[PDB]
Amino acid sequence: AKNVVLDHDGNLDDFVAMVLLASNTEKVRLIGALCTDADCFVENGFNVTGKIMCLMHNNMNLPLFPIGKSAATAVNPFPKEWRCLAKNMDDMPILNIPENVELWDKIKAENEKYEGQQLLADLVMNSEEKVTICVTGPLSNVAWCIDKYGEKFTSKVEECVIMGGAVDVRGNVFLPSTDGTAEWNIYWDPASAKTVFGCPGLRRIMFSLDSTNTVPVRSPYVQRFGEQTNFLLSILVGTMWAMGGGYAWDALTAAYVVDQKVANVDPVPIDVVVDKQPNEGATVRTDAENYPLTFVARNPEAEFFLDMLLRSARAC
Amino acid sequence: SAKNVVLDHDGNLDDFVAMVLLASNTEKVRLIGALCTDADCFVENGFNVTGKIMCLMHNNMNLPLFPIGKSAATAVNPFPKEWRCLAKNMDDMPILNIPENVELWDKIKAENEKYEGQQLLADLVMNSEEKVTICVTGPLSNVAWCIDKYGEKFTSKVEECVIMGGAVDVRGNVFLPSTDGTAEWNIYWDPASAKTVFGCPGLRRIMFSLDSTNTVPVRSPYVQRFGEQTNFLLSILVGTMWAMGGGYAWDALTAAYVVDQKVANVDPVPIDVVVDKQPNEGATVRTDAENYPLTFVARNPEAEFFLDMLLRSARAC
Ligand SMILES: O=c1[nH]cnc2c([C@@H]3N[C@H](CO)[C@@H](O)[C@H]3O)c[nH]c12
Ligand SMILES: O=c1[nH]cnc2c([C@@H]3N[C@H](CO)[C@@H](O)[C@H]3O)c[nH]c12
Ligand SMILES: [Ca+2]
Ligand SMILES: [Ca+2]
Ligand code: NA
Repeated sequence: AKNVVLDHDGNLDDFVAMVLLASNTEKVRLIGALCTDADCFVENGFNVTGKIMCLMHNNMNLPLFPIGKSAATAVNPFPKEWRCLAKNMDDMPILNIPENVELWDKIKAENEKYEGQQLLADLVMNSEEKVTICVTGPLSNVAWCIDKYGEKFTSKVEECVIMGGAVDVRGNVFLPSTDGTAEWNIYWDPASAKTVFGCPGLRRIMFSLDSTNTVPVRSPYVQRFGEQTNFLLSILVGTMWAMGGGYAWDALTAAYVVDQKVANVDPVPIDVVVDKQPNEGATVRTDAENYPLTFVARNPEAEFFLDMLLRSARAC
Repeated sequence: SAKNVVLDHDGNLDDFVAMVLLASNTEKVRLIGALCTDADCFVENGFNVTGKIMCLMHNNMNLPLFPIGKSAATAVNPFPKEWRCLAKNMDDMPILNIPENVELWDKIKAENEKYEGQQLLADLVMNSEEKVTICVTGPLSNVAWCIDKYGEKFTSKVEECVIMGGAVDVRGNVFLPSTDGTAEWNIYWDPASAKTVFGCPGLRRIMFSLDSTNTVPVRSPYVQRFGEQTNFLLSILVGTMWAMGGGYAWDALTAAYVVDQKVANVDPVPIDVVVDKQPNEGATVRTDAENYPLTFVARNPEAEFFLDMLLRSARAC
């Protein structure tokens, strides 16, 4: 197993990603998580992370791990309508089973001591073996670590597997002020993304919309979780997919961390537009000589991923 | 002992909580049919969720199967698209997709597909041996269609209509550039049909307007109590729906009254509906017309009684 830290922002797919990482203990040792006030309100995202962790800890061999709220602030906030989803999950029956909330109330204070950005730096730098960071929210926290510690941090990262961007397809940030070329995780904090994508010392795998677009979440698939209601994780994952849209963005990204068979990768030099322009947050190919490479996921194995998640959701 | 009830709903989350409340209380309520309207739902999804809930309950608490119809009613003023997708979400929920339950729904779905809800409502009421209570949790289009078609032949077979809709002495919830905020959505969706219903002399009406429903908020701690009951399919179902929903229990409170009238005392008010294209289109207003029919408006509902009733009902299976 390899050490993994989940750096997430508390939306539905972030939590599916969490379940995928945590359930696959043969491949993944989940040593920490941080939650950012991006596509959630951070207190709800924090609480849902804890409730999921406690449910799993009480039902399978999943060690407890530190959970930290990130101090990162938005450059461009997510729509309020999407940010409420962690609040909904916080109230779900599956996450409010007596034995699990009792545990979470008990261990909450220890996790309240953490600040997410510092926790990420510490977990990576203090690890004996290198750490894979799975980033399913904005890149603010990885950038903070790079800015503060530089090579002391980046040399300890096995790879940064990132959900974000849109390279050779349209983005998903459609606002009166934008041209639709940017993707939301990057748009939330463009400068931090620029720091991450341009860092020569960091290995990066990028699940941009180019790959996530090709793995739709369809109703008959979601309904298959209904065949598994004796498994708590299947109630959980099925419920979250049922509440979500048509994509599995962050879950696909986490699936790759579990098993790289999920997608092939192509090296591309990726820059980020940080200017206050219609294309703010766009991830763009750059011709600059010696610009660092990012390994962009291509043609993901949709069926393999979908099977992986269904199976993983039988862990408990 | 049990009284005949038909649920006339539009497939939002509280409509389905209402359905569970009616169906789970078999001592008091014999649920003889349901219809779904293409209002605060896409009707195919509301139809499927109704079937899936009924089948789950049939297989786990012996709830008798009943006809489910889709209404052909069309909006005068349609609900926002962003609210109408919730039945689609529910249709994909694990709790509603357990194989034994879905196989039962698959077996009986085609017979239900063939109904048209408006005629179904008329037939269920008129062909019943005993009088029928109609619990209306969407727009009033279907009750109006029956009154228009059959008049006294229909209304004489109705025990009462228990209606979620309107706003009498409080503001509404229809907030548009063209409105003054005094109308409530179920009425605003089809004002003319609501007018027909509230002005009908042959008919006992109980009205849960925003006056009463505003006073029973659905809060996180209460919703989280369903987590104590995850051994019950209905607690997973109801808790999930409240967790997904907004701040109120509109239709569920309305159904609770059908189960037990101690939910609220009522106040007779002559209710007219504004149908002209004015800022308060869809408003339920007091009318001073002589000998105008009375509607019994719920006042000061028993919140704790309701909250307890629902937690208990959600332990039926
Ligand atoms: O429509 C949406 N609802 C909730 N979250 C997202 C996102 C978030 N941003 C990423 C995909 O662009 C992914 O991490 C997801 O959590 C994009 N679009 C939506
Ligand atoms: O936010 C809302 N505004 C207006 N109506 C509703 C509803 C539906 N409309 C009715 C309350 O206006 C009730 O029957 C409910 O099912 C849910 N949420 C809202
Ligand atoms: Ca995310
Ligand atoms: Ca309704
Ligand atoms: Na159909």
